[PDB]
Amino acid sequence: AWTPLEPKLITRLADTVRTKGLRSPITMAEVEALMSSPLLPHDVTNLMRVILGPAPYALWMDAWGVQLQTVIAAATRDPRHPANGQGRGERTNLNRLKGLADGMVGNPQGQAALLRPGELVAITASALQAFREVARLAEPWADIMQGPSESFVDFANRLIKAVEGSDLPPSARAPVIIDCFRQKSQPDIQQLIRTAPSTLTTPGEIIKYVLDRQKTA
Amino acid sequence: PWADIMQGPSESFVDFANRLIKAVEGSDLPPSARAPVIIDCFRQKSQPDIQQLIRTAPSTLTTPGEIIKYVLDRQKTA
Amino acid sequence: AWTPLEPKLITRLADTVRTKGLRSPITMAEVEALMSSPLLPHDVTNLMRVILGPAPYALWMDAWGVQLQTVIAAATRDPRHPANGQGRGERTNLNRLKGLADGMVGNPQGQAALLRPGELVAITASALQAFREVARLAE
Amino acid sequence: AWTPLEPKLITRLADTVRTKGLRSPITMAEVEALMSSPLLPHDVTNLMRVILGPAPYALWMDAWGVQLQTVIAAATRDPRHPANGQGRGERTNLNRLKGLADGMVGNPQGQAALLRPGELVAITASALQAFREVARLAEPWADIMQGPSESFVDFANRLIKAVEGSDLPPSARAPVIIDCFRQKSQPDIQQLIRTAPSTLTTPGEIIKYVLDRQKTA
Amino acid sequence: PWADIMQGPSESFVDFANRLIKAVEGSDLPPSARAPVIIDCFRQKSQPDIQQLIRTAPSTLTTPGEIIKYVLDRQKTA
Amino acid sequence: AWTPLEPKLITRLADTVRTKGLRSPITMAEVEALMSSPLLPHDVTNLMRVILGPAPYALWMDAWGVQLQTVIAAATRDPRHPANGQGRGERTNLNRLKGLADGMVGNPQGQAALLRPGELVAITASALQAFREVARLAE
Amino acid sequence: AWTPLEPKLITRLADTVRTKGLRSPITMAEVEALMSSPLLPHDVTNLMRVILGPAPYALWMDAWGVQLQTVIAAATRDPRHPANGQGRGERTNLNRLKGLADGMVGNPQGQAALLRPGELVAITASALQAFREVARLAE
Amino acid sequence: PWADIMQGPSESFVDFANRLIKAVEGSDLPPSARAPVIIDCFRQKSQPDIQQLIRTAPSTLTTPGEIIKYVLDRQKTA
Amino acid sequence: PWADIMQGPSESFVDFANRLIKAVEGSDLPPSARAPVIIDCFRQKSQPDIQQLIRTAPSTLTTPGEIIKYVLDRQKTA
Amino acid sequence: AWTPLEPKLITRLADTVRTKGLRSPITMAEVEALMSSPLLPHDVTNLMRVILGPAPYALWMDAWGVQLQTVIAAATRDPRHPANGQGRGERTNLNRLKGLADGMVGNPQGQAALLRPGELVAITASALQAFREVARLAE
Repeated sequence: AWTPLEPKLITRLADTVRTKGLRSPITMAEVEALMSSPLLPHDVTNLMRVILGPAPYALWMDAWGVQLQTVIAAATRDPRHPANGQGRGERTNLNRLKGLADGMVGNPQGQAALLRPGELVAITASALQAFREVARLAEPWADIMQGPSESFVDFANRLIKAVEGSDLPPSARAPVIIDCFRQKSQPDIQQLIRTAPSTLTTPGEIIKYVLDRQKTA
Repeated sequence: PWADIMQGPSESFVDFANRLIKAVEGSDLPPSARAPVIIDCFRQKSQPDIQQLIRTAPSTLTTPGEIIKYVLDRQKTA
Repeated sequence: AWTPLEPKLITRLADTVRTKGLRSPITMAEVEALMSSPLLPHDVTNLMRVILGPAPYALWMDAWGVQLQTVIAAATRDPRHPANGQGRGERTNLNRLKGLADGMVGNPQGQAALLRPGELVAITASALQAFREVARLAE
Repeated sequence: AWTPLEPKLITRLADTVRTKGLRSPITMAEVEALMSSPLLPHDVTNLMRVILGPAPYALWMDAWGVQLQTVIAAATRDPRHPANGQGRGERTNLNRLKGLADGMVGNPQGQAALLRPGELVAITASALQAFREVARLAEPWADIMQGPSESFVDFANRLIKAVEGSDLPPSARAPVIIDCFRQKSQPDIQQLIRTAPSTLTTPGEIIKYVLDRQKTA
Repeated sequence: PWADIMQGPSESFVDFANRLIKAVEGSDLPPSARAPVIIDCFRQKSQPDIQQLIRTAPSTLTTPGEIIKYVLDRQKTA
Repeated sequence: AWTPLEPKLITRLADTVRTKGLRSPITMAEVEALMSSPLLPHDVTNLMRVILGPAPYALWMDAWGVQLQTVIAAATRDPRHPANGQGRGERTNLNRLKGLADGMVGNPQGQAALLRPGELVAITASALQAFREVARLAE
Repeated sequence: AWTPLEPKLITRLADTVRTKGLRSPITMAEVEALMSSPLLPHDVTNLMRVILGPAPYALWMDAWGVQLQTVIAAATRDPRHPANGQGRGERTNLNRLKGLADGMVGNPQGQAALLRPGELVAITASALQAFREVARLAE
Repeated sequence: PWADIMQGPSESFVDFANRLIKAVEGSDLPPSARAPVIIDCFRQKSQPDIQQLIRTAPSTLTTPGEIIKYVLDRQKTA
Repeated sequence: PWADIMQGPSESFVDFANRLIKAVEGSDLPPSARAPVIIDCFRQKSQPDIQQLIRTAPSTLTTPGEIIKYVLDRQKTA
Repeated sequence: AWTPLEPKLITRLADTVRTKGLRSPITMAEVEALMSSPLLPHDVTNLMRVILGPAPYALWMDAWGVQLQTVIAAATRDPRHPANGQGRGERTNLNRLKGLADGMVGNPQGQAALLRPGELVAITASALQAFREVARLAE
């Protein structure tokens, strides 16, 4: 049986997106919260219709379609998908994922009837990744300098934000953050990091060391 | 009225796109005529800097979302 | 069955951390409040992702790992840990504590399935101590 | 039968290292040339003794030992090493790799007698990697800017050199080079790359595009 | 003479293109050598503002008509 | 059996490229000279690594890949390629042309073992055309 | 048998284009009038050479080529084109449409001999659409 | 003579290390006494900036190569 | 009174350390509270040059003797 | 039975340290003289408290602890230490060396009761080496 999401939660989430934006960590946390139970295509579609403006909604429809197509390629590449079945008669078409299949168009009850839980979780993960893409797209790390009057934790926050919310691969963020701590972060902290008797091999360790030995002023 | 919407000299592009898509979808057009109208309004409105930016697109943009993404990528930061 | 924490409480706690800071006694009391029931690694990880900024979150990940490693050393020093079992097949690896073990990565339901209550309370106490360390370090 | 390397080639390589340095691509090519046939520990040891100074030679001995230890760990992790055998009596100890085993100390003929070809190629690859490490160590990418009067190919050469000869993982060099082309490379070329009707997803493609559409001056 | 044609400081681009195409097609060149010559004369004549405008073309222009269209689109209105 | 090119000739060619440039007819003649015998992917790759700077080397890798792809399209368009065989089991993949196939990665001896002479001459002609393109592009 | 268009009509049409412009409805009506019978590539090419200036003629050649390419794509998408035949030996190449095929280059008589009526009407419609595009573009 | 080698005020550290290792290895010392002597000469020669740099080493350096690497990492670029 | 002891502008560091340790050990504090107090008084007294010298210690100093040794090593000779 | 050192000798040694310094060979000879019989931790501690100033005394406490720790590492590396015994129940902890063990804190009589002669000579040699280190460090 299908139960709709509360319009109160949806209104609060819409106002959160309206004030904080699409990319704030609080907004992504709220979306993850409302993305907890596996949603039917109807639910996610209406949710994005309400919380997103028209142009971000178009972008999100595009990105969701692309991610679902990648999922269906992986599904035809492995007959053991939690959305698939063992025989060929359970293969999942994009009409069934986007809610366009027979007995599902516009009807959430029938949708909830025919859909699999693996189908639901795959749709949900696809929608979350698409939301992340559109949020990163709607709104430069190598131009970030620590201002003469700025503290170090603010500079580290800004730099880690801009590096993690960028187009780098996940395996290239830590070395870039370290080498940006070393070359940015005006020459007092540069020399403080340079003359480190220990070898610092993690942004957290560098931050801890600098916070310990920083010039109180 | 959708056909009277222009991108202001100081207005950003996402605000203009929001306003235009709102006015086009909340109008008397058939559902199958909204995307072409939105595209052709992006091309003829949206003051001549973005007009030339869309004109000189090495790829063919056939969707309002794709046009918005392209313009947001290559827009003149100011 | 896993139940998420209210985003309203999380938003209020995030604004508390934003205005009062990390070290105020009211903030530590609020964290102790939201640290009442034993949380799964997913819950604590997302909570610290939301309430803490990027750099304090990195520091907190480091400190949480160190405290969990101390816990696992004490666990291999005593086979009667409430996270351990009697036989060697119940020994708890750090992949199971950090939520990285098999059947747990990204899935909170499976996490809640395989985890022990002693595991949960140890993870929770470790996260609280790590939060205290990072708060004392940030300012 | 052991044949020594020509002292003429060794003298030419030593003078190459003396004039060009340790890190020049011509020097690494020459080392790869003299590292073509599998060398015995005696050969590589004397070669590095002659071409390298005292302090780089100490560093190289350290690095060679570390790399050989990694090799021996991989060897005890796989009994099918081309240096190992099938039974336990053919397991290769570090005394046999460094030439310290019985019947090998100071004698290159006996060395060549008892050593395996897999042993020789493993020693050689280890020595090459150690040379690379020491060369990278003996002599910052995020501080590189394109000067007001500098051409773009010189800036690209300098940047790619500093990025590839750094501590980044191999899978993080291309995105960093691209994002440094975009944020460095003074605002004329910045706007030239920004207004690219096509999406450039490779440093070579960016270089080609900029060289085509650059302002001749 | 086609190789002596320059775009004057005050002359528009369509007049320069007309004059150049006229002088190139009404000359002693083979028919298969007119288009490359017209293109390379657009690129080297046509005073440095339009020279840089053609140089920084994100697309590759391989026809005099395409070059004329591009320049007419992105020209500095004055 | 694989024999490397002389580092003396390579050093002289590198200094020629350094003083005369990439596009001089003397430089192209010298490259044609050192491009006389069919080279293995290892040889051409190291040669271009040594004689070319970093950015021209990136451009040359791109151009070489494109030309090899054109060659492989012509090869799938004609089963009588001197690199191909008569049956389908001798069809030449780009991993075998770029030296990335199995038994070839980093090993020039195995490379010389498995490669065909038609493969070698096709790789060599492709590399020469790519060098010409990059030289025309750099200046 | 090929019959040329009257130079009197062509002179009147050229003066019409000279005074009224390319986009006036009277000019388009006159072009439709002189575009009544299916013309051979020679006829349309010379007509546009005479009535259009040099730069509009270049633009028109471009547009005509593009429209003919769209026509040939539709033709390879449907073997029942009035320019095509049933077998593969009657497929119409762009050299035959632009008048560049064998036995047609510069000779209008041979052109009229080998061309199909469907070919002629397709060429004519393509030229008319190209003229419309160039007229909309010039002013 | 190894015991008379000092790092000049303008000399770099790699040149000083080269000269010192040369003079120590080409001397009358036993082979088992060269490394400790090289280390203790790095510590007492090598003008007081590098002396303090080696003194305040959070790790214990027990090899001339390790000392050279540490000093090259944390040296005052000038 | 130990909590009123400051390092004078012209006073050396060993004299200040002697005076401070004397006043702290000859006071009413418990024996288990003297070392932390001496350390935290070294850190907050001992005028800002030595304060920054102790602050930027790559190693963690957990004893008055270790702090004294470190400061005596890296002190500004004047 | 514990017998204290003469305050006259201690006063003379303190004045020697005051006039000649810590590093003079006469001062080291005098210390070796008063370091002849194996002293209990109480004796050496009070002796260094009296003859050394506050800062040298702190340095000496540090150095003495480090040297005693090296001694205890050598002791756990060899069960035949003259301070150790044969069974594991005679292993000597640092609380017993520094005089901090049970029945020894502040009481020299009980100290002399429970301590071994090997313990005493090890403590004495450690204290002498620590004095040498501090003397070399102070000036």
